[PDB]
Amino acid sequence: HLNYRQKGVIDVFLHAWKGYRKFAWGHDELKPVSRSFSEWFGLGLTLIDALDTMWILGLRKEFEEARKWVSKKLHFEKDVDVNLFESTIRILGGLLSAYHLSGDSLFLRKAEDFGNRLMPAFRTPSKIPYSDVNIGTGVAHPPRWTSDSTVAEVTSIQLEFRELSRLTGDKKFQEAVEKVTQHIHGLSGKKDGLVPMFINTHSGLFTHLGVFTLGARADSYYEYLLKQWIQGGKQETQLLEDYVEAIEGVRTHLLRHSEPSKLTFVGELAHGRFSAKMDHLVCFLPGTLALGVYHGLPASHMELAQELMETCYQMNRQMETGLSPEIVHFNLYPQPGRRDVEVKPADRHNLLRPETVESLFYLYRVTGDRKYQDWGWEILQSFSRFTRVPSGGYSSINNVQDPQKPEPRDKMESFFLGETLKYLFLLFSDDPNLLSLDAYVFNAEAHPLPIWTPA
Ligand SMILES: CO[C@H]1O[C@H](CO)[C@@H](O)[C@H](O)[C@@H]1S[C@H]1O[C@H](CO)[C@@H](O)[C@H](O)[C@@H]1O
Ligand SMILES: [Ca+2]
Repeated sequence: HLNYRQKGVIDVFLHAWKGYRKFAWGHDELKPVSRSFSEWFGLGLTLIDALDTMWILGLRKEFEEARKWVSKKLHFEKDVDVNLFESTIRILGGLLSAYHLSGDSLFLRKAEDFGNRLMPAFRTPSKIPYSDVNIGTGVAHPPRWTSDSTVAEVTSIQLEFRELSRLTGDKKFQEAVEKVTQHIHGLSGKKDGLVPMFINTHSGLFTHLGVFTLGARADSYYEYLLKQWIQGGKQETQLLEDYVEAIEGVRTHLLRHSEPSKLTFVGELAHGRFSAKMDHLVCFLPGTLALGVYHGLPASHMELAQELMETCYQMNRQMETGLSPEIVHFNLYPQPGRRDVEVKPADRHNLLRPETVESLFYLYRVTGDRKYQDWGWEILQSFSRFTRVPSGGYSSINNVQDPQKPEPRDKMESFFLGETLKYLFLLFSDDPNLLSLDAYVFNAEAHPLPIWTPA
């Protein structure tokens, strides 16, 4: 039976989806304020990202309609450059999850076609993949000013390629992504398990040495060490070792406490200088920590998970709209009249990102503490109050500090339906058998993939 809060999530989903159907059907993203759409893949991104969410929420007539579009309209031969990481976590991941939940081999067929078109990205001197690959022409290349790739981008594609190999029996996917993981396992230039942001595709070595963040460009490296370890049946001890090492590195080098509330937060390090800057992206970490504890990581990880969950909650509730901005700054020393969570004017956007509600889901699953459900409901009510578009859809906003003029940006990112509402639906569920942590691991875009239950 669905409960009150899950029904609320479904209502939000269906209001979002009626905008997508009316104004953006088959297109990458809804622009709900202007009742139009944008493309970058041209591959129905929001539709693919929401397949498994529709299935999970019981939206079966919508799922059927979307499946028909996948069957007749999804084609990968266009002359278009795609980012390998975004392609992998959203489209390859979303198709694999749709396959597993529905049992419909259409989704696997499409996944295999797509994965084969991404493989030219790995054709580099070091076998660290280029950032971009053209799925129609087979040409892959780095960005225009550099032969570096982003460390998170090359280390956050493994679940999907590993699973694709398992399902298809074609080893090329697994072999390509596992080479990357094994290579990075042996690289110099880490700080107590912390990785730099960039890696050169010619030399295979890290660049931008001495600069450490758990936010953009590095965050999901850590997430995918743990998740690959779980996926593989907990038999790949190097992944676990590198994860355990990295968490101690976080404790040693990046953790500080805010003023006035003494909240634990994760900052950035540049040539030994600490910076109290924290991307909302870093709020993945409490959930990943708690996930690890469920799977046997040390209790110290749970203490840190609970502290960071409170901080991420405050990053939301200390804003006038109750929604976290893209980037916050904390004060290490007392500042008269200031809250814990400071926000630069440029950073005040909210893009409907999932990381807080993602981590609330894990913290509730592992602890059973219903306050985490309450916190997620609070955030959802804030989404409804300040980002809802009457004709359909929800929009990113430019000013989380102005409840009267939040200033919509006219875009519904695919991860609102792929991630934010999925995690909220699961957070509110009365059923631990629903996508059990014993049976699935979620990829970087909330697409559940089966755990390889071991020998
Ligand atoms: C710019 O930040 C994004 O890209 C870098 C890699 O260039 C990642 O390190 C970072 O996690 C995010 S991707 C992240 O963003 C969305 C949620 O905010 C969503 O696509 C998904 O969760 C993805 O992991
Ligand atoms: Ca993510």
